This record gives sequence, C-alpha cells and structure tokens, in this order.
Amino acid sequence: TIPHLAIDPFSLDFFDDPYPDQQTLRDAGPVVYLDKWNVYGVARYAEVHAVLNDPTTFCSSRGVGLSDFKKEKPWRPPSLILEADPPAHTRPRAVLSKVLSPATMKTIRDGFAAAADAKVDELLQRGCIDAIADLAEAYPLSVFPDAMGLKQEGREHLLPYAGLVFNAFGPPNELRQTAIERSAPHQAYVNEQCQRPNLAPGGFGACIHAFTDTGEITPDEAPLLVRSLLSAGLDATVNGIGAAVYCLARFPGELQRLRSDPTLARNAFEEAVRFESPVQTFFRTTTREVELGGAVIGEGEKVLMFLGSANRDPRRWSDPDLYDITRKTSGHVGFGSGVHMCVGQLVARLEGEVMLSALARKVAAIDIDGPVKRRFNNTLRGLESLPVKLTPA
Ligand code: HEM
Ligand SMILES: CCc1ccc(C(=O)O)cc1
Ligand SMILES: [Cl-]
Repeated sequence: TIPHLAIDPFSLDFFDDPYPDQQTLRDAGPVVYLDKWNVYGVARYAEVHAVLNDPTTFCSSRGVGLSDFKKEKPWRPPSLILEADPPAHTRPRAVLSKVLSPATMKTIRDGFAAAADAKVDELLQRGCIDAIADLAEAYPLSVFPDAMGLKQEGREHLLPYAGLVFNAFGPPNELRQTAIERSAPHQAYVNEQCQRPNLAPGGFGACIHAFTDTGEITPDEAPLLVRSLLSAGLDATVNGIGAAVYCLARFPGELQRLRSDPTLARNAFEEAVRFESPVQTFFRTTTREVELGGAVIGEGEKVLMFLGSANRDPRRWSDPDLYDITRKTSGHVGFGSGVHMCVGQLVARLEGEVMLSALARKVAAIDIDGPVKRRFNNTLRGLESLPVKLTPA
C-alpha cells in the first residue's frame, strides 16, 4: 500500500531545507505518491538505484522532467542522449564518451589545473570573495567554454540557458514558467553555437561534428549533441564546486585533512557531490505496469527519483549527514547510475579535483564572512552567494 504525501519537492521551502522532508519521504515507504504533482516518488537508495538501472521499464524517452512527451510538446527538441532510450541512445552516447574520454582529459588537464591554481592565487590576493560568483562560476567559465571551442561573443547566455534547462525539468511552477517565458534569446544563442562553423577546431564541439564522418551520428544530430554539453556542462559543475567549497567552509577538520594530503582532492570532490547532490532529482516514465519495492505502478506514470536523498539514506551510508573526504563514495548516485550515468563525469571530476588541489596547497582556512544566499532551481541545489575569507597557507 502506497502512502500519499502533500510535500512539494519543488517548493522554495523545500529547497531551503530539504533534509527533514527527504527523511519523511524515505521513511513513509519505499514508494510514495506525491499528490501535489500526481507522480510517484522513490527516496531510498535501493529503489533509486534500482529505477536508474531498469531503463526498459523506467524510460527516459518520454522526458526526464515532469512533462510526458507522449502527452505534451517538449519545450525544446528532445535531447538525443538524455531523453532517449537504447538503442537510439547508444551511438550518440558513444560519441560523447569518446569526445569526453580519458584520452581527451590528457589534452586539457594542464590548462585546467593551471587555471585553478591561478584563480586561487588571485582570490588569495583579494582576501574576501564570493565563492559562487568569484570561484564556483568564475573558474568553470574560464576553462569550459574555451574547451568547447565557443566564440567569445554571447557567452553571457550560457548560465541563463542552463538555469532554464534545469528549471524546465521541474513542474509548471513559477520557477519553470518564468524560465521558459522569453527564453528565446538564450535558445537562439545556444542553437547557433551548436552549428559547425561556430566551433573552434580541436574543441569538444568540433570533435562532436568530426564524428559525423564515422557513421555514429549524422550531421543533423551533431548540433543537438553539442547542445547537450552546453546544457549540462557548466551549471552542474558550478554547483558541484560551490558545494565542495561550502563543505570545506563548514567542516574545517576536513579542510585540514585535505591540506595534509592534497591527493585526497578528487575524493573530497566526489564526497561533495554525494553530500550536496547538486543534481537533486530526475524523472522516469513507466513503459509498463511494474511493481517496485513491494508497490505497484501503472503504465505511463512519472516516477521522481530523489538522488540527493538516496545519497543521504542511512540504510546505505554511515553518518550520511557528515562530510568525510576519505569516505568510500563509490555507489553514490549524484552522477546517476547505469546507461545514462553522467557522460561528462571526467570533465566534472577534473575541474573539481584541480580546484580542490589548489585550495589544499594554497589555503589554510575558509571562513564564511557574510550572508549566505541560496539559489533556487527545480533541479539544481546550490548557493547564490557564499561570502568567505580565504587565509593563505
Ligand atoms: C558535478 C557535476 C555534474 C553532475 C552532478 C552531473 C549529474 C548528472 C546526472 C545525475 C546525470 C544522469 C541523468 C539521468 O540519469 O537521467 C547526468 C547525465 C549527463 N551529464 Fe552530467 N553532471 C555533471 C557534470 C556534467 C558535465 C561537466 C557534462 C559535460 C561536459 C555533463 C553532461 C551530461 C550528459 C550529456 C548527460 C546525459 C548522459 C546520458 O543520458 O547518457 N554533465 N549528469
Ligand atoms: C546534467 C544533467 C543534464 C544532462 C544532459 C542534458 C542534455 O542532454 O541536454 C541536460 C542536462
Ligand atoms: Cl535550445
């Protein structure tokens, strides 16, 4: 039997402090019904992991937001990777895996690390900075658009466009409808940059187009795959890095452990992804009647997965509410799991690692120094402003 809850997981009060409500969602049962939006929800680790790894029943081709593409028109042409199922998903996924491959990371690591080192030294000269605007946003903006091969003109549209994308996965609340209304200039900029002439040879975007020669994607598929990287490739990392700084500012003991062994930087970042889960939620749509955790669900139903809750589920994690940079993080679902698991995870971890490495080697303390402000988004968890004082090592 399935409990009905009135919790709105897309309300500002929920975003402001989701953790009590997430425990209510977990402890009510393995599967809940959210009467506010007429969707099923799973918030425990086991069921979230199971849904993610059962793509033939919990599909993505009817949308991974609230909207069902079989019932409503998508606000933009469907993503060829995020909003596709196998087999259509497979070859586009392979292209992005190769574009963002381990081999590709060799070509960008030195510049990504150099930019992170320089940014931290720059911020140490200022002393008191906003870790969002001046760090979590500034650093990805300084490396990722260039790595994409984007021209300089128009980059002001990148973060607004991503904010729209992530709000649009949500329900038709004020956040979503404000985001979609008059979004055309953002869409126009992105869609134009996805065309082959506008992408610098050697960058991620041009490499996507180069794979049209192989038969893995057609030329008309390449712009939409560039669009995927321009949708996901900046804003999630902004909130991942901001999350990591927020954790280190709140857990000084863990900053000191990181200073003691900067080779913990990569796992310190992975733990931040688990702890904050910058990508909080995604939907699936059932392709058939299915039973889940003892409960039954009909065909064509939306299922909301609480990734952040799964990453704090005490059934799976010891001390889930503690930030522990030596935690064995493998198994967390902050990057997803299964056939859709973050194809950009090597870029994300690269940025996160080298920024936390720079902090580890250069900073002695991070003290919150002014009002903290949360940024509200139907899908992304993160801060709008994080004023901190950095003390040099
Ligand atoms: C901390 C940073 C990031 C987080 C937390 C994150 C989170 C996620 C999650 C949870 C999914 C699963 C989607 C699903 O199961 O429906 C995903 C997929 C995806 N991500 Fe990431 N992401 C991050 C960074 C990036 C970056 C840097 C890129 C590109 C450069 C990227 C591109 C993608 C793409 C294209 C997909 C779709 C993969 C597929 O459907 O096969 N993401 N991401
Ligand atoms: C990081 C979540 C995300 C993944 C993929 C897309 C896309 O394909 O547009 C958009 C967002
Ligand atoms: Cl678009």
